[PDB]
Amino acid sequence: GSSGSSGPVKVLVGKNFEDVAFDEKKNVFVEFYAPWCGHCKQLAPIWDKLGETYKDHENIVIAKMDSTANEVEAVKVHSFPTLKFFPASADRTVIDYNGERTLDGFKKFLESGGQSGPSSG
Repeated sequence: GSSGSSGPVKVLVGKNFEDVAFDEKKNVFVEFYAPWCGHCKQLAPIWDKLGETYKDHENIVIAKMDSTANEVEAVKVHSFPTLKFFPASADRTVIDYNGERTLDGFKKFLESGGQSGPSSG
C-alpha cells in the first residue's frame, strides 16, 4: 500500500446525507453519534470496526453522521447513540435498530436485511 484514501465507514453529512444515505437498491446503515455523548465515544471504534466489514459489500453500506453537527428533517434524533437502518427503498424509509449495539450484533441485523419485529410503542 503506497497511499490510499477510501475508508472503513462512509461519512454522511447534512449536505448530501440523504443523497448518499438514502440510496435505492442499497442497504445503508447510518449511525447518529455525538462528539460529546460518552456512550457514543465508545461506539466510535465499534462503528469503525463494523464499517470496514461492509465497506466493500454489495448492498450493505455502513455510514456515520454527526447529528450534533448535521440536522436533517428526514430523521429526528432526540438521543444518542442512535442507529437507523435504511432499506433499499426509493422512498426515505427508515428502520429503528433494536439489537445489542455490538460489532457482531450489527452483522446479525444487517446480514438478515433489516428484519425487525413490530414492538409496542
